[PDB]
Amino acid sequence: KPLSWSEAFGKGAGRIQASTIRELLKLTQRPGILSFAGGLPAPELFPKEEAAEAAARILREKGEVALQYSPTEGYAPLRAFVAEWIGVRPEEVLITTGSQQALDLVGKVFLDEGSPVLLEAPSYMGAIQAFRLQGPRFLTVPAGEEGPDLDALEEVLKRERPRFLYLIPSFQNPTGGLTPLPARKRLLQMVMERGLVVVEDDAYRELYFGEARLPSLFELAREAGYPGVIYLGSFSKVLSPGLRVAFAVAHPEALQKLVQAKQGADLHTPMLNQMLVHELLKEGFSERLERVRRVYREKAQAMLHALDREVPKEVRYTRPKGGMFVWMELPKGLSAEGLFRRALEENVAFVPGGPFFANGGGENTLRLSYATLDREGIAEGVRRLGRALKGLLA
Amino acid sequence: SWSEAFGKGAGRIQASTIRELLKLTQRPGILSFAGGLPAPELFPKEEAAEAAARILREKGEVALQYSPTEGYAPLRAFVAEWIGVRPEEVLITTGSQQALDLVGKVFLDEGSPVLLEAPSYMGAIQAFRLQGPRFLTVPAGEEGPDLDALEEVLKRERPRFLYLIPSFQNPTGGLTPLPARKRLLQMVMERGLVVVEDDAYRELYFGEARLPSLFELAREAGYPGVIYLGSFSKVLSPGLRVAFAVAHPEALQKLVQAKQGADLHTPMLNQMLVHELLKEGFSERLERVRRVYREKAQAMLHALDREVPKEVRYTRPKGGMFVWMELPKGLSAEGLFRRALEENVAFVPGGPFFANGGGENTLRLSYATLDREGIAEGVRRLGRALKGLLAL
Ligand SMILES: *Cc1c(COP(=O)(O)O)cnc(C)c1O
Ligand SMILES: *Cc1c(COP(=O)(O)O)cnc(C)c1O
Repeated sequence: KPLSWSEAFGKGAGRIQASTIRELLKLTQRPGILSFAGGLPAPELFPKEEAAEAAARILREKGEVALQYSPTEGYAPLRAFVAEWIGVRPEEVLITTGSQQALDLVGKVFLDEGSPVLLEAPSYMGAIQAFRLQGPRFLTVPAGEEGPDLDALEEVLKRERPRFLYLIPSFQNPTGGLTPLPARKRLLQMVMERGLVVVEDDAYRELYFGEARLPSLFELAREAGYPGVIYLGSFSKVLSPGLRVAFAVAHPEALQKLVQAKQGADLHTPMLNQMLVHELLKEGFSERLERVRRVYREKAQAMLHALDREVPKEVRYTRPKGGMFVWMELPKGLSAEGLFRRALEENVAFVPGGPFFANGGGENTLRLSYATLDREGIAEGVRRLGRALKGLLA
Repeated sequence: SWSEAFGKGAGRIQASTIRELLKLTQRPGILSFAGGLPAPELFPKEEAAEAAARILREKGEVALQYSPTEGYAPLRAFVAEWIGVRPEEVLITTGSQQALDLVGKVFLDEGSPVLLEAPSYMGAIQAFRLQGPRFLTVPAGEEGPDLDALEEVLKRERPRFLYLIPSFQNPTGGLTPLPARKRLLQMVMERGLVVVEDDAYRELYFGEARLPSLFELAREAGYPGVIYLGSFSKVLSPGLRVAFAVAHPEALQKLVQAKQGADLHTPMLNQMLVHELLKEGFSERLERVRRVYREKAQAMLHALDREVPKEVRYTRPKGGMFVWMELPKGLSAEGLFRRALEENVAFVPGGPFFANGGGENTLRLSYATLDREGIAEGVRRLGRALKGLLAL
């Protein structure tokens, strides 16, 4: 008899529909529409010219390596560089095809159908999507400008032992929250206090607007002796998101598992991409970082000064200290889906908060990104938003 | 703490003969017949350095910026043109290795029955195993999968899908003749079954004509149950990790949705580079490889007919890049692996190629990396180690 795909599929097929966060992210990007949706890094920072140069030099001088199957752990020097950067040995670094893959790997080796997974609400759609594929039970705690609610977390931890906690300490997506050094130390003790695994996504490590970067769960934990933290770093927010080159740092025991999972995922991360990324960070990484901080800091200050003028104070909006997000909250009882369609009529866009909630929620919240627009688009965008934002209040 | 923290999937991934025993086949001076690496001589060094340098310069903003999962439109159209289908039916992945990971994730649940030959591509076993399926294997030979043993399985079991490599299967090199394909398709259409067709070796036939693909016989028949997998790893570069999946629209979406959770999208730099290199004289490039493997394969068999004892058999591949050897039952290929080192030569023991164990008296031989002398020299050392084993 005929083929009914809908039933030919397995269970996982239904745990990744992703059909509403696609139709809604599509309605935008039309004619003259300024958008604050999507997390596309600032394009002007892409190092074209020297990427072109490094790529040719690489393919021409070592083409029989960049084009040949390569080790799964990753390109040797790249690993050395990441180790020397983070502060660990090469054998503790696994190059991945973006943090998105590492997330997927993490889920494959840690989650089982029904398993307990702890993360924040809201959180990164990437982790949610990847994890959801393993049909776990999502345990959550709300997150605010001071990071995750550590108390709420204590009562959830005493009631159940989650396979691991997925945190985003530095400038969490989508709130843009920052977890203070104190909270981080408390959160570390709660973890060592129960031998729990912590997955630290530090994609925005270097996007701190302040005069310095607060240490990480990985650092704090490593300088204690505890190896239950898995550090996930990426180059998608400092170099290029398209190259798809990231890494995962962890204790050998777990590392081993990720490597074998990785292998079955795509054999290995493209070699060119790995060598390319290296040939750009071995030269002036410090000033490159320095150069990116200023760019986002600038767009941030601009995003805020415009929000303060056009946005009535009946609605709250975070004040980002790093990263590329502004988490907005409409008064209770009001919807973002409504604000969204009101906004499109004013030719502006954002992402309703809903999809950032593992178990659903944030019906009155929404995320705003300011990393892809101009100090004029930013401003022109906020004018329109707050305009529609004003048309919804009634 | 750690082991008491993982999950079922962590046990279905123990990478043994892949990232453990492959370090011994590396030392000082030992010719290796292990590992299926494509010939490096075919790699377009200068043409790629030019295309790449130009992509980063002229259109580097789309090359380095996040891209919609599916893939560089021009590459999908090119692939669509090549395979004989449309751009919307094509999905670009990070190597076929991924498509096998995306299929496992979409059709398999713990317990799910999957059918694939025994032996078959380790990559596929690995990709699937992670799901906890139940493997139904059918013996594979010079003519392909044992269709009788197969119909005898379709009469009891109903696999979520059948995984087959009709053209120069890894590791045997067997080639399924058109009639056998016609039969096989007749069997899955009669039962509305899914078939994942892996054509990594589509273009590597030493003859002068490629055989109709299961995707081709099917599309022509009207049946949409085939998911055609294709790669660029054996005809351009394996390290670029650029491949594709051609399937029915409704099955493609789920694969697309699965891919985003995997790596978001395939590096766009790589996709554009591949397209840049193939919009020009593809046919000639294909003939150059067809020649090199044909050329290396003839040298491989010759060295074998001149060195291997008669009490041991090996396949005579009509395409591909492998030669599958089988010692007389009872004799270990893993033991041989020890007398092979004494002789400074190596190969891949067959065990890992059997989804459900067994066949420990067989092993795979790859030659694509060696050249005329390595072939002859290695087959001479392998031929010697064999005499040792046949020396009781
Ligand atoms: C942008 C982002 C990443 C980067 O993902 P990649 O797959 O490495 O490109 C990872 N985590 C978070 C929270 C992000 O916002
Ligand atoms: C080489 C090969 C592939 C190609 O895998 P990639 O991920 O594209 O490098 C797929 N299937 C088989 C049987 C192969 O031998």
